[PDB]
Amino acid sequence: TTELPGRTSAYRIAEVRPQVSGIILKRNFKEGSDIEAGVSLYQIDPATYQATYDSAKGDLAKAQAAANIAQLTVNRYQKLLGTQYISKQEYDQALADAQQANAAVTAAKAAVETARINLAYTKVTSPISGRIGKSNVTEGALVQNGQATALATVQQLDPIYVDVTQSSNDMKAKVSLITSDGIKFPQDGTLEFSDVTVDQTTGSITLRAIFPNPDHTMMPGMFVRARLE
Amino acid sequence: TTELPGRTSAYRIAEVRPQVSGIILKRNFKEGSDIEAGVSLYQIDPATYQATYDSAKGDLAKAQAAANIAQLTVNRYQKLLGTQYISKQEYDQALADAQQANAAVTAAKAAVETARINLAYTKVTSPISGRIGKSNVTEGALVQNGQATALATVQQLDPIYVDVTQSAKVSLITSDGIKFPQDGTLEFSDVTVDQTTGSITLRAIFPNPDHTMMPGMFVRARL
Repeated sequence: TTELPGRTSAYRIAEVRPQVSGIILKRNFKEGSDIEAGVSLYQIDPATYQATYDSAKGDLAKAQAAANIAQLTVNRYQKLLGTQYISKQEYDQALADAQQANAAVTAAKAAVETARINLAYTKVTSPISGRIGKSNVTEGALVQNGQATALATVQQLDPIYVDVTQSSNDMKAKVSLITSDGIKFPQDGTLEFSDVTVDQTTGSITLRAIFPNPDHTMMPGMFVRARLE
Repeated sequence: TTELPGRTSAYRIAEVRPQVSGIILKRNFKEGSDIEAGVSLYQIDPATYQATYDSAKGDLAKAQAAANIAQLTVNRYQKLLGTQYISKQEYDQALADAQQANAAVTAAKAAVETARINLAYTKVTSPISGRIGKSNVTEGALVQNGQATALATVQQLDPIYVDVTQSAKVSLITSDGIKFPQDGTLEFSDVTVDQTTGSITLRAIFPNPDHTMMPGMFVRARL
């Protein structure tokens, strides 16, 4: 039974950004809709990346063949050491070829994994579940890894925050809202943590309430009346 | 049941971009016309891209044939393994050579794919169906994979959004005062809250079968 001015704000915010460059093949969400973490939001055309993957896998296959063939000649030569039929320089040379082929195998495995992860990142996702806004990018757009502007922003809409203020002069714990000049939000909130924010110049106490928002009806950035029991 | 002003925006927009560099051989659309997704909008000169592909496929066949020879050798070794003492060495050699011939195949298939994928891109298309605007590029222009400016922009019209500003069946009044023949729907689902201001925004949706409605035109919605 004491009401204060309040602002709603998001519990979690994440920007949707590409980790790989290319062309946006498709947008998978409606703007302003509820989204789940890890779901494909945009598909970057994966054709060229799929290829780099198939290529790198083919360099691996050649390299493993080359390594296997050289490994077999090391074994042949090893069992002929000490006999009329081979020399230590010959074996040492076969050893060198093997090592050389093995290094190639090494580097090729690296190339495959690199190109595998680029392929996977062609489906662009959000780290959190929430309400996605407008898309800042049209379909068929050129996106670059590391570009300034985010493609979209998602805001976690369930547990919602409400920042509340009282003056120095003003001075289990229920909080509730009058949504917009009358009607009351049918959810009850509590204070999030045993902590405050105090203003330096003017003596002031800002509190934070946390409300469940399962019907996804509260939005952040809303001016709201808040009362505390 | 009164009035709340709105403006129409496109349901979908797509930029048309080349994913392969070369010369624009032909433009296949008239500017301002209605287009279908996946139809060739521009043809980039495919000559070199074709040559690579045909060439790559030639390699694959050769590689494939060599694998046939190596596989046949391994089969013989296998079949004689139930009857004769065969050197593990002569056998691991046959296997090792089959592995090698197969790897050349795996390599050659990817060269076909790489070439196939570029060739496909000589036909430039839009991912969505819609109204195409002016072309940003003339015929015979040099286009580059990854260039900044898009070749053209296409806007989906047939279902159109109407956005309205605030402080279920929905119907329209066009700029002239006449009413729109098919009416739309408003969802409490989709919203937007302009925090830079604290303003509300609802998105309405209307069929536009006759393409008469255009994006960016000032509208008068009813409820």
